[PDB]
Amino acid sequence: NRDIAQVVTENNKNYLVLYASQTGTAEDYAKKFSKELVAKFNLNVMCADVENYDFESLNDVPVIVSIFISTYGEGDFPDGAVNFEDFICNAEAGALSNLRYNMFGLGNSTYEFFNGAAKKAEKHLSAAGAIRLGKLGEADDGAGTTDEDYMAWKDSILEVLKDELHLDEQEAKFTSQFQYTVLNEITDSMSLGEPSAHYLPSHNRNADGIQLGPFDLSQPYIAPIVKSRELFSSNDRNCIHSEFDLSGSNIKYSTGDHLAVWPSNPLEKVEQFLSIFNLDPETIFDLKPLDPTVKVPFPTPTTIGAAIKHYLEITGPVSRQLFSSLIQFAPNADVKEKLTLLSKDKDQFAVEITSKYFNIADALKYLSDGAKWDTVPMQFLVESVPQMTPRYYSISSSSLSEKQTVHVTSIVENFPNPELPDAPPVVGVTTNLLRNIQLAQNNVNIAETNLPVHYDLNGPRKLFANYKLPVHVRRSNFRLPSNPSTPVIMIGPGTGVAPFRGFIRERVAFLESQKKGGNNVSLGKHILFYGSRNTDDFLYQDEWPEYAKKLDGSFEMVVAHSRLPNTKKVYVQDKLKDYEDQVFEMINNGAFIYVCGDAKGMAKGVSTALVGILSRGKSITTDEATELIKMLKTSGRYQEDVW
Ligand SMILES: Cc1cc2nc3c(=O)[nH]c(=O)nc-3n(C[C@H](O)[C@H](O)[C@H](O)COP(=O)(O)OP(=O)(O)OC[C@H]3O[C@@H](n4cnc5c(N)ncnc54)[C@H](O)[C@@H]3O)c2cc1C
Ligand SMILES: Cc1cc2nc3c(=O)[nH]c(=O)nc-3n(C[C@H](O)[C@H](O)[C@H](O)COP(=O)(O)O)c2cc1C
Repeated sequence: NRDIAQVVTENNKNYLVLYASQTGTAEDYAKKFSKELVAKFNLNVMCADVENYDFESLNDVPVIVSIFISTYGEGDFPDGAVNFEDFICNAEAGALSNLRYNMFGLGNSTYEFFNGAAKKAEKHLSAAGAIRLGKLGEADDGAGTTDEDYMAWKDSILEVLKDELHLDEQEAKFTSQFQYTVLNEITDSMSLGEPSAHYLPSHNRNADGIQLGPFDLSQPYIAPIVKSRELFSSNDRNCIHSEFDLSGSNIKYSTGDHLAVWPSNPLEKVEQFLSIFNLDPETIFDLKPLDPTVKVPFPTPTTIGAAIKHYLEITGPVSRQLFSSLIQFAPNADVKEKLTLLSKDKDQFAVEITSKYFNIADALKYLSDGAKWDTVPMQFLVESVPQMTPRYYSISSSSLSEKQTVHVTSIVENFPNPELPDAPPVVGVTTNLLRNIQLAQNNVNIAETNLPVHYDLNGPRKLFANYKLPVHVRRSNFRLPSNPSTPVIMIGPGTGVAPFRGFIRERVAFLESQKKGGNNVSLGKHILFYGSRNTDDFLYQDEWPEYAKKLDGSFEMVVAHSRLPNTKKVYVQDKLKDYEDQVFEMINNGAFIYVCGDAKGMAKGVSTALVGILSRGKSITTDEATELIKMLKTSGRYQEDVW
């Protein structure tokens, strides 16, 4: 049932691929690899989520295993794949003696513990007596080489497995794990885009009561945005403040948690995709698993349009592996040839597709000069194109003062193609989707706005009506000290200020209560290092002076602006060296350090910064201080909510 060694044997699998992914990236490649392992060897491969099974019987596995794991927290395994982490990190000496495995670890060198998950996992496996086969792969999203790094590790391991297994090669060739059987009569027992398959007509009374049941990746709660405003005084850039209403359900979130927003690709894009392949969005269809191991991607049956709009991540960078897997369905002989050369030349792919920021469709239109690919099966796509993942946003509202509502401040990703000037702006999906709503919620003449794409605000069967979207809440560790007296140091550049908006709202709804009688019992010094380009992207500028008051002399916000006219750039990490002594004191007083935001280089920087502050302050070596910081990160006094 949920037993590994048992599942593999009963199904006669001769190769087990395991993935421990959080945002589908590892699941994505784990699949590219597993599929290509049947593409050249036709091995019956079981590509499973290291989260659905139980690994007690791991050692009893009779095949060789591929592990695709990503890194989180501080060398942490993706959540809901902790069992695996425990087991592995626990199995004693020679406890996996029979295991033959090879591994690929996705990570981002801009965080400490680069590829820590997989580094650790292979440290234990070793000690557990298992035998690693090829070299240990490290994808580095930091430098944006993930894909090209996978390609490399891939080639290698493919060679190695060829030997170990004495496998004969063959020409590549796609094999569906399902049974694609077109249909005719759209039933209500099927899906038109409903996220989870519980939101099916044949399944809750539209006008019902307080929705229950655990809501999450498997079952998201359709919630309504009850408020939305723009946050930037800018002309180009824009950032949306959204207020979802979760009262209709029993979702109790904490301050510091995250919100997972399930999108639906742009309309201009879903179209560009259906076109190049010459697909009929209406084509109803269904997917039958060819065995208890293959799990159905999404709710089925369904129409092709719904799957391209609600199920398939069509937008985004193109994997060079997807080109190599297309030769089979080339449109014409001249294509099949270029598709090949490209699928083989690291550089040429960059040059002709990657550096130009094409999307699957954009890319293939390019190669064929508009020549349609009526040869690509849908089954192919449903297994060859990544599933759409919800995007996580730091919760900007306080649970204490906004228990029922969830705030989400999300900067819109939407920049000009740096290569093809005449080309459409590189847009993110969930961000603009929120904007289209925000714009439409307020009654703005979108036609006059600079919006880049347009979304089906109605949804499945007007399931998204009243500006709703699928959502759930991820419980995090990002928490404000227990003792309302402990000191607090917050560092959140731009977007990353969100967790501190909560922190303050929260620390205010509190001091408020204590004032309403209970006798306000002190309140530690809270410092917030914010930072943005200028005064047009200054998040919630208007709000801080208000909080500053209710907080007494306990609050203090230091600001830093980078893009400020005639002024030397300045980051929040700079203001730290500026305010070092005060910082150093707050720390010596037990303060808590919170670093949130997008750490392109903000994690290491801010870290290096606090190490500078400490080394200097304690008058010790730079390595010593560094250690000191690591000890805090380990204790929990230095928390990071960076992406
Ligand atoms: C724990 C966590 C917390 C977060 N908290 C916040 C928060 O509080 N606020 C916030 O604003 N964000 C936050 N994020 C980031 C957020 O989840 C998304 O990354 C962001 O909203 C981008 O969403 P999207 O839907 O536009 O992305 P996507 O559509 O996945 O796009 C990502 C980027 O790729 C570009 N792109 C699209 N297609 C291509 C292509 N073919 N080739 C190359 N580039 C392409 C886009 O234009 C965009 O810049 C957080 C992330 C995590 C993991
Ligand atoms: C919140 C967050 C924390 C991360 N922490 C680390 C880290 O400590 N070390 C590392 O090498 N990569 C880290 N990464 C990067 C991921 O390993 C990398 O982007 C990978 O592609 C994620 O794959 P997944 O989406 O399949 O999990 C982090 C990413 C996020 C979003």
